[PDB]
Amino acid sequence: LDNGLARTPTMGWLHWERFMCNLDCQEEPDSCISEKLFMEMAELMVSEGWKDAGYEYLCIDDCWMAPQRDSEGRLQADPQRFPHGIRQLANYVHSKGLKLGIYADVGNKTCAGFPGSFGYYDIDAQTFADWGVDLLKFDGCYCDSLENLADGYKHMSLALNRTGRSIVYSCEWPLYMWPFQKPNYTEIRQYCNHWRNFADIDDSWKSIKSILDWTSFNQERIVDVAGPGGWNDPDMLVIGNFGLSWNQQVTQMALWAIMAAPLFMSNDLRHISPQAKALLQDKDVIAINQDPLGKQGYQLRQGDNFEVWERPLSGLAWAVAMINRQEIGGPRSYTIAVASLGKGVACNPACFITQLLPVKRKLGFYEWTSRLRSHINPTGTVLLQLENTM
Amino acid sequence: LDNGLARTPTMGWLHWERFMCNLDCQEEPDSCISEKLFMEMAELMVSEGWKDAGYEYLCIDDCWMAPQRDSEGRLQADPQRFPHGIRQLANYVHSKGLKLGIYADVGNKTCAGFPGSFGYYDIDAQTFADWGVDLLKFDGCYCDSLENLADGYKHMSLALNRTGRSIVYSCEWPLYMWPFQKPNYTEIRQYCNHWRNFADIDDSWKSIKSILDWTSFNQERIVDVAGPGGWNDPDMLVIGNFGLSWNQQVTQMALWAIMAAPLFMSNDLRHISPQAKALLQDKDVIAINQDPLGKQGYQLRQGDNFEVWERPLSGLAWAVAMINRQEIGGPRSYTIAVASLGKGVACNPACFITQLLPVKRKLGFYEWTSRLRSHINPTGTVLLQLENTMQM
Ligand SMILES: *[C@@H]1O[C@H](CO)[C@@H](O[C@@H]2O[C@H](CO)[C@@H](O[C@@H]3O[C@H](CO)[C@@H](O)[C@H](O[C@H]4O[C@H](CO)[C@@H](O)[C@H](O)[C@@H]4O)[C@@H]3O)[C@H](O)[C@H]2NC(C)=O)[C@H](O)[C@H]1NC(C)=O
Ligand SMILES: *[C@@H]1O[C@H](CO)[C@@H](O[C@@H]2O[C@H](CO)[C@@H](O[C@@H]3O[C@H](CO)[C@@H](O)[C@H](O[C@H]4O[C@H](CO)[C@@H](O)[C@H](O)[C@@H]4O)[C@@H]3O)[C@H](O)[C@H]2NC(C)=O)[C@H](O)[C@H]1NC(C)=O
Ligand SMILES: *[C@@H]1O[C@H](CO)[C@@H](O[C@@H]2O[C@H](CO)[C@@H](O)[C@H](O)[C@H]2NC(C)=O)[C@H](O)[C@H]1NC(C)=O
Ligand SMILES: *[C@@H]1O[C@H](CO)[C@@H](O[C@@H]2O[C@H](CO)[C@@H](O)[C@H](O)[C@H]2NC(C)=O)[C@H](O)[C@H]1NC(C)=O
Ligand SMILES: *[C@@H]1O[C@H](CO)[C@@H](O)[C@H](O)[C@H]1NC(C)=O
Ligand SMILES: *[C@@H]1O[C@H](CO)[C@@H](O)[C@H](O)[C@H]1NC(C)=O
Ligand SMILES: CN1[C@H](CO)[C@H](O)[C@H](O)[C@H]1CN
Ligand SMILES: CN1[C@H](CO)[C@H](O)[C@H](O)[C@H]1CN
Repeated sequence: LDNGLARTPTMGWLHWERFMCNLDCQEEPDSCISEKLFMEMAELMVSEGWKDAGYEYLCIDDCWMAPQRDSEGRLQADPQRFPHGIRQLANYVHSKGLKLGIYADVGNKTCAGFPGSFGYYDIDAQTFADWGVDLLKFDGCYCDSLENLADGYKHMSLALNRTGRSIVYSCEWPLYMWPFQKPNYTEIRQYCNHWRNFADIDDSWKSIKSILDWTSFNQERIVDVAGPGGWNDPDMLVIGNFGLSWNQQVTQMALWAIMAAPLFMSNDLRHISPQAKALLQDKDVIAINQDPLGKQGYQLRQGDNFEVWERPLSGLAWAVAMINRQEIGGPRSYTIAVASLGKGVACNPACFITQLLPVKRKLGFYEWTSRLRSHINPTGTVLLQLENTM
Repeated sequence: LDNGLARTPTMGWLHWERFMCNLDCQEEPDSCISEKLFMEMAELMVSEGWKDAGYEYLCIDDCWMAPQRDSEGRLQADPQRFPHGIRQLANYVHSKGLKLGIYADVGNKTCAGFPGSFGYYDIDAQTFADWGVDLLKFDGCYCDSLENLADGYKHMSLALNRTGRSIVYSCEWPLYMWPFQKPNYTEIRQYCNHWRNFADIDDSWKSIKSILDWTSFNQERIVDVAGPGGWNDPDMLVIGNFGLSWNQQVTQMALWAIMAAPLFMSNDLRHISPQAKALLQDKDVIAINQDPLGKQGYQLRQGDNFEVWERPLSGLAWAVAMINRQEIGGPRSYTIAVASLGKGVACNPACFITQLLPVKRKLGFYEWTSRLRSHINPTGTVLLQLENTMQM
């Protein structure tokens, strides 16, 4: 989408995975979907270094709406859980130097059963712009036809454009199209800043593996379409929650950098381990994700329960990730000719290699003839950056 | 097995899950099955508090053997990887105050292809006793008949007895019966100190869930068989390795305490996080596992992606574990009448409740009519101890 936005993958926080559709503010006041939750997250995004690391979009997912529209047919936030309204919340978020994302659905209802935007695309776009919204996530539930799905996603893209406000447009169009028809990613990129391809992530290693496997399976279709203004979205970062071991968290962070993925944390910034925070705020890895060239990486090799992915970066540099998919035993040795990396140019005639994950360590100079050996933890990833000696 | 051993579930360390059958000492010297690995592991078991917490048996699994027996038809350790021999290794381990476990197979070969014990049961038992072995894990590969399987397990039990040396006898008999016929656990208990029931664990939450679900599904068949001298073995602890989140590690530790499981760590004690170490050395949870009453716990309830397990303990106390099996979202609330716990006895007329996991905190006095409310992390467990009292 040529709206000047998402020139690098969008970074921020999104409530869905960790907080879901909790409406019980009476019994769960600190975890229900409320304006207080988002205010606390914005406060911590400033005070705990998230904004400085690049996480900029504080995003509301489903279940913010009142059950019905206003008299003029406009969406309204729930009067009890969002008593001051979205425009005020956006004002607060902006006062923190942050941007505010909101959620709507292309069909007749949101996935959780709240008002859909079908028949109100222009009204809803102008409402979001008036509120000061900076990002829209657009879900695909309750849509009776593929033609209505495509038409709705394109119409909402155009309506957002016509408001004149810069609004990042995040689409679930491919995900809801895939079971029925192969998506045309040239068109999707024309209308969306990033797009969800695969099933919702949850707090499990199984979900990480599924997302990676589906991405590599479909890489010939989706890798080349991604770039500044339009990204593949493999769904939220779940680092800092409950289901991932440390090495599985490392794998998610490294591979979301390789994939030029949007980095939307879905966690509780009020209760997050120092290790999870240091990983999520890892300047070198974020710099890979945010590389201005914006070329998505890909799986180079798979075999012997290992995977090798790589990503071309600005200025003759490359990122390389090695995943150990064997879920038994100890760290396993993997060796690869450096001439096989970066299409044969990364280390011709030599490259300096720096390991970034799981720990940062300079490995030294590797000649074009060299072989790189590493030991990779089960379900973990070794992430390296290769700099051509010029 | 009425040999005076395993009056509580055996505790120690077993190499299989973490180190497997790595024979490449040239390229993977820190991971290969060698006498130096076991010597260093024994040193750390002493120096890092493992022995003090109760982990006493340093156990060799498969792939310690030479490819053939010696001229006298006796098993030998690999001359390159175990040049000083099992007897010296046992002397070293004993000098550290620890006990040494070894591995053999009921059939013609071990599962990795090394010499089996069929036809040599008495020779092999007396060999292990001469070496100073204190525990034998007995695998079931390469056995042509169920009759040979059962006869071999019983025969090796008797041969170990005949040596006169106290040797804990760990059997895989039930697991190897399952494809053909349901096991008779009365017989197995008569011959074994503990027995593996289910597939090998690996370094994954999937494996933990599978073991728990198979145990609860089959609990009416196996729970009452367990007791002092004979335990169900749901396989090694994998806390301290790579595949389990903190909450999943908590779940394994809590539930292995509930199940009166042998506690055989399979990890690398040279590279273990302080959090994993504190969990594995948790004195209160180990005390639950080692409860002298020796009655295995069970699943009390399951539903809405929650599980409630409980275990009766000595002196009218109970351990209660609540598992959140929903793998999305945040900590979920669970409420239960304390009268529903511990068969209605734990809190009659009252109980003092102490949360032990994921953090230790006294919760207070609960009357028989009261309700306990807790929040459980996704894939995590809350473990509580209930102490019966009349005080309030
Ligand atoms: C509604 O849709 C229209 C059409 O799709 C869209 O207009 C487009 O806006 C983008 C960004 O604002 C334009 O791209 C710019 O083109 C100008 C040409 O003068 C360039 O100078 C810009 O360069 C930027 O990036 C440079 C590096 O590449 C930097 O030097 C610097 O940061 C510049 O800002 C940039 O390429 C695009 O040309 C127009 N297209 C048309 C047809 O007008 C508009 O933004 C949309 N409006 C909303 C509210 O979404
Ligand atoms: C070879 O096998 C034989 C039997 O097949 C086995 O001897 C049996 O087991 C133990 C040996 O320690 C005996 O049990 C003891 O019996 C006396 C009887 O008065 C009791 O006082 C003992 O009680 C103490 O120890 C118990 C722990 O086991 C506690 O429960 C108790 O509170 C006391 O502390 C104990 O029960 C058993 O009687 C014999 N049975 C026979 C001989 O028929 C022998 O040990 C095996 N040898 C080897 C080397 O394994
Ligand atoms: C996928 O969609 C794109 C855009 O909707 C199609 O590309 C356009 O094709 C028309 C002709 O049908 C050309 O006039 C445009 O110039 C093309 N646009 C771009 C940006 O190239 C493309 O044909 C579609 N592909 C399939 C297989 O349907
Ligand atoms: C180990 O192998 C030997 C040789 O095959 C087995 O002995 C055979 O046993 C089968 C039935 O069990 C008989 O039909 C053969 O006549 C036996 N052959 C010999 C040479 O004795 C032995 O049973 C095997 N042991 C185990 C535990 O499977
Ligand atoms: C919404 O419902 C109406 C009436 O049932 C239907 O005509 C319309 O196509 C629906 N819209 C979508 C996007 O499914
Ligand atoms: C199991 O074995 C024991 C000991 O041999 C025997 O007493 C019992 O009857 C057996 N049970 C069944 C069901 O065969
Ligand atoms: C079901 N919806 C949820 C909101 O209800 C999340 O936004 C999820 O991303 C989407 C399905 N892909
Ligand atoms: C395959 N053997 C392995 C030794 O080779 C482990 O001892 C495992 O316990 C058993 C299978 N249940």
